[PDB]
Amino acid sequence: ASENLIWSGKVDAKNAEGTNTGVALKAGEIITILASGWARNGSENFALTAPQGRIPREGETLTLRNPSLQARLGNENYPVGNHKYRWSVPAEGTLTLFFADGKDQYKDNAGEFSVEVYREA
Amino acid sequence: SENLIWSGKVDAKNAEGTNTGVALKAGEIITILASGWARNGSENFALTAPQGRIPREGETLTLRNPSLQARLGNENYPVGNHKYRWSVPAEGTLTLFFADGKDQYKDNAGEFSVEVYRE
Ligand SMILES: [Ca+2]
Ligand SMILES: [Ca+2]
Repeated sequence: ASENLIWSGKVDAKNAEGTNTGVALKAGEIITILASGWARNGSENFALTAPQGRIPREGETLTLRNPSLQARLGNENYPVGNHKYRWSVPAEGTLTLFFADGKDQYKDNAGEFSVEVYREA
Repeated sequence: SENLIWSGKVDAKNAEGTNTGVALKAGEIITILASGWARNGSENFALTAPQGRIPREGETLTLRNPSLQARLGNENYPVGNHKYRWSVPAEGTLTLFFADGKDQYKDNAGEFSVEVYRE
């Protein structure tokens, strides 16, 4: 457990508002976000995601699509995915982490991501 | 990214893994980050991320065996999506590999993109 850990918690796939980490960031600080876990964005068997986004479907390429884990800071969204390494924070605000899904389509989701946030020098 | 010491692919069909050529000594601290989709079989079921295989129908959403692992000093270590600030436990060269059953790699597909950083 590295001593520069500043937050460790969960992001619920069903929560449109995301998790308020309570980490008050200032522009220019450098942080690292790391994530893992399985979340479903629907009831169908193919409706699975990791922090890095949804799984390839029938006949698709094994490539990454839009990340499912994102950060919200100052009313703007930033991709996170499995990891955002040495991110120079662009604005002052409190960090929120959220699962990306369509407006009013969150409540058939399932699962959670485990996310860690570290302060970097 | 200034401290990036290696970047490359880990092919899911390669039982020997990727020899990164990164020579490590005990005590050194590295960070390993990974992403991507790979198949460990022919079926729709048989999909993995660095954090291991996908849950199947009726299964809980738990993380299972990490598909991306590291070999160093004759021991294997889980990596998954990320191994942050790892204090290298033994001298040697870093190998990164996709975890599958012996003699079961031929029906795999895809690769993980991996970055390795010096801390
Ligand atoms: Ca949904
Ligand atoms: Ca296989």
